Amino acid sequence: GKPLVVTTIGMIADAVKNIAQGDVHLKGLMGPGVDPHLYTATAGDVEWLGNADLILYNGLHLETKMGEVFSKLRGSRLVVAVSETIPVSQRLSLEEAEFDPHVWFDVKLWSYSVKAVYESLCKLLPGKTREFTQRYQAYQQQLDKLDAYVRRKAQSLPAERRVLVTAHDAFGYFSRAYGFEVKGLQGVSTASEASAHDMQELAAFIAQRKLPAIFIESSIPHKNVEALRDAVQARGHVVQIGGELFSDAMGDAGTSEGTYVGMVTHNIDTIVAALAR
Repeated sequence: GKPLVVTTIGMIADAVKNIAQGDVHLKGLMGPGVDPHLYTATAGDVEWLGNADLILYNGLHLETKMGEVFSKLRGSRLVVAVSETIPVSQRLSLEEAEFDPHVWFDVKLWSYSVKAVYESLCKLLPGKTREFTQRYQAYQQQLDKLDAYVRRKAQSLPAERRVLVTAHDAFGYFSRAYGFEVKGLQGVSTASEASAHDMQELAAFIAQRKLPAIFIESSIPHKNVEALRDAVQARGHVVQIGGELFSDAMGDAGTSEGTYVGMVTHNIDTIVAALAR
């Protein structure tokens, strides 16, 4: 029977689906509304993993709480942190201590991680190199159009309006790639809430710059941004939750949002939409 590939964040699973297609049995460990940061492999999870022939994960310390489980299952099977194949050079850092793991927001730099997925699948199923290659190229072409679109789209938004404030610091590369003044109620990690002082500042910041909209996120308790929204309100500005954005998690399987391409299309759409005019 076909080999078991097991991935964490849906983004990888998407790359797998497009490349391996039905040539593998795929299990997306982290689904919609799932925060990889504070995610733990449940009983079933660590088991699916236990039988996986190929394990795929971000790297760049995204899935913070999986190191033990991985470093452990590594060596016994194929374990690959797809994104750590990004020339460190291109990975944004945080206080030089951290490495922004949200690289799937720079479509052009995500081609690396997708490349990793593709090449892992080939390593897993050598005989499937031809079909995993051509499909791959295709899927990349989709990425390319996607990166293009997100830039075009971003361009549709006057530089000043490109100030995006979201649930957590998960769009650094998005900012660096398509030019957006980004800010997040939570840091690059949700393993630390936002200090009252922090929300306060952000609230006024949004009220000072008068942001037409701030955004929620599928993987982080909305209760936090809506609170910022009120703090902004209590500051003389009614900011709209310009839409729910996909940070670390994708939409539901079977939906256009449930794919990298669509997930990101939803993002830029929702954002610029909620930010222009």
